[PDB]
Amino acid sequence: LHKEPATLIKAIDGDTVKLMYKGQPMTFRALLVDTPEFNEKYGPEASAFTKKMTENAKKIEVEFDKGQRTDKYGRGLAYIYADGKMTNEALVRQGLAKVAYVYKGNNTHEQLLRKAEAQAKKEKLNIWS
Ligand SMILES: Cc1cn([C@H]2C[C@H](OP(=O)(O)O)[C@@H](COP(=O)(O)O)O2)c(=O)[nH]c1=O
Ligand SMILES: [Ca+2]
Repeated sequence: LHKEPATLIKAIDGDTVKLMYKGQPMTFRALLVDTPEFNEKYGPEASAFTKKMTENAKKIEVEFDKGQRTDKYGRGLAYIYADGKMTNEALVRQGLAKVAYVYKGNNTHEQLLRKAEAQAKKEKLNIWS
């Protein structure tokens, strides 16, 4: 896989961000994770985490997987990186997202994220208490 440039337009919630990609605005949905909705427990803490990560980054990048690039809602599906650090992994590592929506052909970083979830769970973090 490989990283392509994008700029933050707006952080939306824990697992969705509006980015400008190849010069067009697009909502991106973070592969392989599930943050709570904003109205759910740790929903607000998830939104804040992603909003800070992406807004503070000097450099946002998107990395598509080997399968479907847009979901049925026209959202882009990608691994999202902020100054080289994967948002999707960081959310799981802090127990602000569960590993979820693992579809075949779009699951390159599954076990890296599962490894992060296991640590979060061992540490009894946020979602895991
Ligand atoms: C993460 C992800 C979600 N989706 C669709 C499946 C879920 O369908 P349904 O909307 O029919 O429940 C929905 C969950 O997104 P949210 O978790 O953002 O709602 O998004 C994909 O199709 N591919 C994916 O990789
Ligand atoms: Ca969600």
